[PDB]
Amino acid sequence: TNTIFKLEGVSVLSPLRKKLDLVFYLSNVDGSPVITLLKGNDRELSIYQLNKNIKMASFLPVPEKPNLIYLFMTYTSCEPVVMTLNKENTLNQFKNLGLLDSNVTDFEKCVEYIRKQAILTGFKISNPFVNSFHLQCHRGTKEGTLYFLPDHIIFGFKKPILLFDASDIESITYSSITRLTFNASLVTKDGEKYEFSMIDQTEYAKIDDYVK
Repeated sequence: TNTIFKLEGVSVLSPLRKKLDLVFYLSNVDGSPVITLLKGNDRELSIYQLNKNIKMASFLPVPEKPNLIYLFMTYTSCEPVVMTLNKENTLNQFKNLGLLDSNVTDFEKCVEYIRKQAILTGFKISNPFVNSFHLQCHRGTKEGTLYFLPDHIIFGFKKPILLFDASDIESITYSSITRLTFNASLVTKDGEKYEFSMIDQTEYAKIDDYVK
């Protein structure tokens, strides 16, 4: 058929918080890649011409929840997307759609499949954690996750979600050194300042090396 694959009951956090069905198909008009989140039979979100409107996309680990994984993507025109995939469910479905062998146990297989289908349609989804790392910190009062990717830093996923180009970092300065943690402040080349607090001190080495 027209659809390449379909995951049901993916949990979306952004740009809305709601359990939906993800469909990845090619337009019947010009055979272009398309991603749509629908609630049953209603289009809650669509991103057309994915091979053109996708700024970046990748799978990101969910902290302390190995059976879950994030799909994060930023786009241009709609009609950042963040949704958790259940690894087990996604495995059972991909098998039940003949997309993977019934013997396959590893979830990396599901990821590998999706990565390929993405490329065949003309865009790329990353898998940085297959050097990348992530940690917990606070922004003001709200806890969150810093993901250090090869070319990007992400802060997710309470609104607002922050996405830095590693190339766009001017400075980092450390303060508030307690017996367990420290604070760090990213200054972009544009002069914007962002401060992250309550960073475990074991993370200093990886962070400072990343920025240097």
